[PDB]
Amino acid sequence: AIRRPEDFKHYEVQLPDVKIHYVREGAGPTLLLLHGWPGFWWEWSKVIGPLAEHYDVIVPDLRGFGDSEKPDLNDLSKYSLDKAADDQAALLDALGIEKAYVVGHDFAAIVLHKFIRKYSDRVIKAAIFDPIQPDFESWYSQFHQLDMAVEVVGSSREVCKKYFKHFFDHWSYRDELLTEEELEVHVDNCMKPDNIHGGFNYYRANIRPDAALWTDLDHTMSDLPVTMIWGLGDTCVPYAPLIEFVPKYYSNYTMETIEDCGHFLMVEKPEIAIDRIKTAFR
Ligand SMILES: [K+]
Repeated sequence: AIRRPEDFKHYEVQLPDVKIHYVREGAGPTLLLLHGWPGFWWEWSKVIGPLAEHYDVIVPDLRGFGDSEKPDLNDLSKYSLDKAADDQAALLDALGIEKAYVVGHDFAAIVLHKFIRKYSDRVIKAAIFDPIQPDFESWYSQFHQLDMAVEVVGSSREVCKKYFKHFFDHWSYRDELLTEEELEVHVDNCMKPDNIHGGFNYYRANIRPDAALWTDLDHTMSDLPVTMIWGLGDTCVPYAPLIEFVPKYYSNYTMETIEDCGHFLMVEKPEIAIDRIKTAFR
């Protein structure tokens, strides 16, 4: 089951705006896999290998996450999802890739929504995985606004581990998402300098009342074939609004719920993730 971080081929590029760390492997049309919160590129570890047999898989850490650069922690303009979408275009440019299949998970589903519109000519087909977090202005989005939260959650591995374990588990259909080993890999990443704060900044910069999460361009319609897939979750029914609003911004799409699966499709149901992607992206 586990394929540790060191077991992949790593890279780091200086983009005009930020330094991005990514993992890459495989051959064929390019496949950009984008993570969300909590986590980093590694959440895709179970699915990279299999997908690499048919695609040139690229899995970067979003700015503010993993080994990617954590811009000025006090400058929230550098933590907007708009910047993360620009970073994807910049990455493809640096790697001389004209078009790519893109898969956005959680926060990255928003990045993808932005990207397919701002860089429509750079995407072949896209897929959105679990764009909505379970308990939503949520208690944690508010908690993440506090510096006290950064100071507490990052006070020790013990604490950091308990905190993130809650989200991994609570947001999953089954009782425990990760093995002790896998959870430890996430704690290793979380404890890296500025990673706790960098992740919380995504809430501070984008999930706020006065925060402008959507642009004029985001309101436009997309004919691009998009594949929406999310798990029934630990419960059911907060995805109702999405189901109603999607047709207002997407003309070419599909939706699917995965029974007995939570927020981390690529983690809880690897096989399903791989299957859905292989069928849609061809
Ligand atoms: K659960």
